[PDB]
Amino acid sequence: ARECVNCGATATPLWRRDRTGHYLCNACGLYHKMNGQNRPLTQCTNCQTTTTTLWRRNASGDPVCNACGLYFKLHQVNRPLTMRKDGIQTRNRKAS
DNA sequence: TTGTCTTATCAGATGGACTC
DNA sequence: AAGAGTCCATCTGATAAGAC
Ligand SMILES: [Zn+2]
Ligand SMILES: [Zn+2]
Ligand SMILES: [Zn+2]
Ligand SMILES: [Zn+2]
Ligand SMILES: [Zn+2]
Ligand SMILES: [Zn+2]
Repeated sequence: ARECVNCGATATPLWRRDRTGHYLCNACGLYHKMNGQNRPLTQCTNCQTTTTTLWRRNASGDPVCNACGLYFKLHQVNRPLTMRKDGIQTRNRKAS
């Protein structure tokens, strides 16, 4: 399971990375990027989903999932119901 | 195999809750 | 009581995986 190399936290609203590529929680990531030293120690309007790694907002200011949000940004039309994928997907993102 | 397309997952911006 | 400095969830934007 993904662990922050600084504090050891396994839960966080947004995983970030250091220069070498290793993982930091949101709090450790912002601190080290800001300061340059280690840190001391709801559903979608469109598709009605309740599971997403990143919530976004539509023009009116309502919450939409990552997929629905990024889709409208690229189509100027809401994400159709017939595109909704089952379960969760993950990707091996490389560093650099 | 090639390119297109969707959208995970990274990074930066913002703003409210906090401390000095 | 008013301001600047600090913290960090939550937002927007960039990059790019990986299925089609
Ligand atoms: Zn951490
Ligand atoms: Zn490292
Ligand atoms: Zn959605
Ligand atoms: Zn399309
Ligand atoms: Zn600010
Ligand atoms: Zn690829």
